[PDB]
Amino acid sequence: FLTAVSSIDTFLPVLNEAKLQWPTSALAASSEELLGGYVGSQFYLQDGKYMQFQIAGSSNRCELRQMIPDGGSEIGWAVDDGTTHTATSSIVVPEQVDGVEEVTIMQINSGEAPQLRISWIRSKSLDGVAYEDFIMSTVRIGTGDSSDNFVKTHLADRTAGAMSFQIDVKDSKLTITVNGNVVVNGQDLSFWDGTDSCYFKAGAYNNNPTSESATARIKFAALAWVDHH
Ligand code: NA
Repeated sequence: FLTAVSSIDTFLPVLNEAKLQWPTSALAASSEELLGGYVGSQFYLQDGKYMQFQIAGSSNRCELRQMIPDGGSEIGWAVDDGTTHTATSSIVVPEQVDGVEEVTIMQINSGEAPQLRISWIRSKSLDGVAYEDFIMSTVRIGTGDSSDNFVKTHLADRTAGAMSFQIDVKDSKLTITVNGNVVVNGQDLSFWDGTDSCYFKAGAYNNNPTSESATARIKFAALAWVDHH
């Protein structure tokens, strides 16, 4: 028997401002459905406190997508609209099974592609330094596919316990805080200026796995998104 995330109070604020995409972007459950007890192996309350996401398959996802609160439609904001857009979370990333290589756990996306992904990564060298089993940010600064179109940053090695995140966007600049420590400050987003279709996402988005059956698994102890100003 799986317990629904909405059976406790902790995640109601974000569920009231989200729809769930599972197992792909085009297949979704509404905010009302989430608040109404949506549950399954892909999305359930683990150990009485974690909103847990599970997904297998290349580029499949089980992921919340920001909505206007209280039965509203899809949100679309701009990095330069003068408001501060903030997402917060507390995440336990457990050991990922063999075949899972990268799992995107928070994003800023838009109708013109992902501005930001925060992802767990099994192994990668960044700026000449090898990192393993860690959390990375990937920020798009161009629309090409080569790595020159991104800024990639090691944020933190994966921890045994819950890890907090805060993403702040204000006046075309991005700050990321992990476990209370600033890990990116003032990253320029002015390439996305004018793109009025941005929104937060969070959950599990499985990137470039080496097995199609390997199930990514991510646990949220907290998640919220807000505007201030
Ligand atoms: Na676990």
